[PDB]
Amino acid sequence: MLKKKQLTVLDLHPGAGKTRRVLPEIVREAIKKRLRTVILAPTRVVAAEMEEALRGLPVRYMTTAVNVTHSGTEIVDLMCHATFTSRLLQPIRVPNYNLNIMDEAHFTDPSSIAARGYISTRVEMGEAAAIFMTATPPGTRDAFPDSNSPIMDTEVEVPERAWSSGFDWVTDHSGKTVWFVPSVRNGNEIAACLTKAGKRVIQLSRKTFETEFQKTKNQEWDFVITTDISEMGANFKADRVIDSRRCLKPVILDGERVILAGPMPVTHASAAQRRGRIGRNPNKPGDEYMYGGGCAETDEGHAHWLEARMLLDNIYLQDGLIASLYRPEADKVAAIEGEFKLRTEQRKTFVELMKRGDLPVWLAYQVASAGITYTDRRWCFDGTTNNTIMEDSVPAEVWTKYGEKRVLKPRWMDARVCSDHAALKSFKEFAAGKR
Ligand SMILES: Cc1cccc(O)c1NC(=O)c1ccncc1F
Repeated sequence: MLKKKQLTVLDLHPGAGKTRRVLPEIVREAIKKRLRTVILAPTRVVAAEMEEALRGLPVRYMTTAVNVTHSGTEIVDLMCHATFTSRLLQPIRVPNYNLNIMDEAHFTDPSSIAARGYISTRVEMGEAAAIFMTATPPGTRDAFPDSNSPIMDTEVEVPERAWSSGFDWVTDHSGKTVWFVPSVRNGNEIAACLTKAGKRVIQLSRKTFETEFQKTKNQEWDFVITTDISEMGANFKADRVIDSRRCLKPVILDGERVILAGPMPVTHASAAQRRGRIGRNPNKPGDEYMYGGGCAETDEGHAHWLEARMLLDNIYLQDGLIASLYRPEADKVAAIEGEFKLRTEQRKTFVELMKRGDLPVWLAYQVASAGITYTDRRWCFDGTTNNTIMEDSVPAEVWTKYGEKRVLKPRWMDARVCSDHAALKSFKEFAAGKR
């Protein structure tokens, strides 16, 4: 498993012990063989759970998720998937790891897809070994995998809006429920409906994840309302999962704008991960999984795979060679390897727009490829009238860095910069020259 040119997919069922049992065994064997090793966690929450499983072993934590005492002689590094991809893109030296271990290797965020591409290409080249740990590898068609204890699976209509009647089963429950919603906005309406009925609700999303997830451990709750981010190793002490079976899909229209299409069906892998939150305790059988729709391969044509290609085109591998996507997910995008390769100065702008600007990959690429410099925000105001960003059904307005009030109307429109209140507030700060 640890030999050069080998890529292993450890596909044990959810809760089988990949992180708490198998990962430390692998790390001990890698240290015995003096293999320079990287361990990739999807989120800071998973990184903290990994430190608990690896405690005592000499691991260098390159994350603020944990607070440990290092010796300086560690040959095993632990960081998030995004940090690995960010460091590859930046003019920072990244060691050429002998062993590459990716936990929750099903993560479909662009930086995770790019990390799999870079790693698998190095393995194909005969330069490294890799282990991708996931219950749902790319291409899985089983939404109902094995579990530690039996699960009651029920197809039922699940609310996507506030309700006044017809869903008594939702509130008549006395346990703890994890409910997967298609978006932050949809979660706000369901959470408000449950709060008015006397329930204690915690909401989770990408931006608020580490902070709000702590509340699931620090206080008593009845419902957790979450987006797809909780498919990546987030663990709960719950007895039911309510799953809309829906997600939003970023889609590039006419190569010129990004829209959030849907809500549409989740993939079989996402459905199995959502369901996999329960049935984890062998002593507590009969955890419930209520699902409100079917599965479909909605990852085909999804912007994240095109965005992973933009990132891989700008990562040095060897001379002019460019890393390919991991083979089981390489057909999700019709992109040409190297088509997004930028020249030195535009590449630096592209990286800064993502790292400091916090812009989506696609949008960062349009601005950098147009030859615009990082601090030049004229593009946020000179787009076509149909690119006007709306706030409360009226054009959103910002004071520019020049002191002038202007309508927010970006030259390139990406729906992710204004999908919720928090996102639009961050984009207005960017358009104003505040970061
Ligand atoms: C070693 C390293 C290299 C580069 C970036 C990093 O973020 C770290 N980690 C720490 O400084 C660190 C984190 C957590 N606990 C102790 C620690 F020293």
